[PDB]
Amino acid sequence: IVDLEIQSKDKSYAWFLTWMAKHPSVRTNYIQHDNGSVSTKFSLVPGPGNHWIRYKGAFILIKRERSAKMIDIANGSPFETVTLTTLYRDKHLFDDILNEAKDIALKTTEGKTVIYTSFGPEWRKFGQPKAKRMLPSVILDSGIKEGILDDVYDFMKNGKWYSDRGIPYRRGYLLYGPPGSGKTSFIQALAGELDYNICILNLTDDRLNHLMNNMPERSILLLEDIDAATFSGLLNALDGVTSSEETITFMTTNHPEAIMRPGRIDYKVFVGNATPYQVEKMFMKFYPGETDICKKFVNSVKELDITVSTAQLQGLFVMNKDAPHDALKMVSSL
Amino acid sequence: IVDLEIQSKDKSYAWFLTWMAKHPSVRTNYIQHDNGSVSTKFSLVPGPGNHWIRYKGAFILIKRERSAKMIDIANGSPFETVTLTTLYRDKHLFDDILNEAKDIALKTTEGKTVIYTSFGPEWRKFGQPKAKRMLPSVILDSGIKEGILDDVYDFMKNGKWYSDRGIPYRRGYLLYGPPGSGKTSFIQALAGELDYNICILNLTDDRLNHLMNNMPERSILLLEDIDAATFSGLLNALDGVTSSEETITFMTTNHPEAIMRPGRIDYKVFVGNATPYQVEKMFMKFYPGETDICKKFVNSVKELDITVSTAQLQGLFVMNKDAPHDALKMVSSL
Repeated sequence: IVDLEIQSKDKSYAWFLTWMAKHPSVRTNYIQHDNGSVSTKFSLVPGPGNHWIRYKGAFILIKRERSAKMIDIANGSPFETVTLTTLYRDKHLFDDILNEAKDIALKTTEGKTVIYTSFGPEWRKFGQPKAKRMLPSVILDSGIKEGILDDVYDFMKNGKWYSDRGIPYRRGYLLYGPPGSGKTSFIQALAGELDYNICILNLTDDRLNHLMNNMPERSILLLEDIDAATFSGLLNALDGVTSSEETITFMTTNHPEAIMRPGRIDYKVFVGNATPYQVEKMFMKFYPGETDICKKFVNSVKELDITVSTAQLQGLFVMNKDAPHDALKMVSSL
Repeated sequence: IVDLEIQSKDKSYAWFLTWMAKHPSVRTNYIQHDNGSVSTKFSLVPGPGNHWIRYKGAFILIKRERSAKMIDIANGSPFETVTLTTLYRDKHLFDDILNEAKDIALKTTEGKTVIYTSFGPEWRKFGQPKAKRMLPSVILDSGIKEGILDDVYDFMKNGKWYSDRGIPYRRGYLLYGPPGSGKTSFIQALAGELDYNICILNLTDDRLNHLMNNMPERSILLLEDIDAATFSGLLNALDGVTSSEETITFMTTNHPEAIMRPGRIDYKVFVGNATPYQVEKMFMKFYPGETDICKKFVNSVKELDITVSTAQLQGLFVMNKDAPHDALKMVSSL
């Protein structure tokens, strides 16, 4: 016989039980009332006893066991273990099977960009997981959406070039413009693209360096409102940021008035007020189709426009949802 | 044979023992004296030994077991387990049975809107469970009770519309009016309608954001007395409130004198002093029937009325309970 031990600590433990449940174990009853309110309750049923399965003509024997003495502290439950056991020659099938199961599990599970935050000189989770912001969803000027999504895509591929030269492998960015132009939305959409986690930090200088040094894995630092500052300490800690991998640090400011040297900020781009392209693309995002109205909106917004910003468009477009005709006369007056 | 393990940790453990007690286990003696005072005492009787039952001609065998070594910390008792065991072919009946039992349990158990509150930068329970406030019980102006119970009912159904556009899935409300108009009563009745929990918070700005971010599941935030304020920090934290689901934030003020932009407050309605419809509906709520007196009250309250409010009506209606004739002359003078 052969063995394959998957212990209850591994992340591929719940995945495998989910797979074997659906093979032709948690059981969760879930009642939705007349309201959207939900009454749901889950119960497990993985017997300390062995079962059988037939995957591709194998007759795999599976046991699941609990320890009568040991207690896990990660989940507060005794230590469990699933043991597959089959024909000896085809033990190598097990990995294949689990890989398939893992893939079918990972296809459904879509991530969510956790946001860490500062809690003194230590990063704590904050704001139980958000949802992916879906880069097509953010609409900014014509060329800026691609001028950055390819600089980063090169910076994620130039490890050898930066390593062999002996310079640190990091990069900064400076999104600057008027308040309400869609900077933060774009940063979150980009982090969702690379499924990293935004360790947000808004502006003490001595612990700022500790915060810079101690970032979780697969993160994208964000520095809000850099025009509010300790400056020498800021430059010192910003130059002394290191990692085993990329260290991206976006920076947003409402008015950016030495810092522009490489190693520090080196890609500066100006996201500003709305353009006749941005308004058209937002109008087509809200109202699929209906091309005729778009122009009838644009030539209307060509007049009485001073600080027309995309937050204003979002507000004046959500209040007249599923009704462009109301928007035609409402937004034109604001 | 088959098995079905329900362990003592699951919420469907007490439910099942309650069901099997009433099948044709806690035993609680309960003595009410001549006073309303109560002497009550409960004792359990679930033997570590197996029993039998006949549900629909099945002869189900049930064991209940205690662990001689392990101690649960949630209830301070050893770890218990109920094991049903019957004919092998009809193992699938067990789930059906438990579902029926759960439903018959949930029909009787009526919830109670727990109120969380602020304890520094962390939400603690407060005020051991209240009772449902029963929306018909709160009486406000003619159209305002439905103009909000349908906006929310749409906002609970527009997840895809708000998600696909890439905007956060939250919404604010601004109930404004004179003190004593019945705002808080309506908010509690509405939360009881959606069986959520009011994480009440009355007005420090840095921890307000932490409080906003960390809300329990299935909650409805409430911000009392917003006309008392850090303002820029208020707007900043209010725009940076996120969740995995809806984030409703009602706001009450006694005198509401930039905030009205969508994403922030977007549904404003004015609940004010008493109307000749409100007084009639309160009078009919207190005194079922007796239509003749209603008009004889209304034309009486048409005179000498300045700041007639529903709290005043509640006070002057409860002091003459089961006696409208006393109210006719008492309330008319206040």
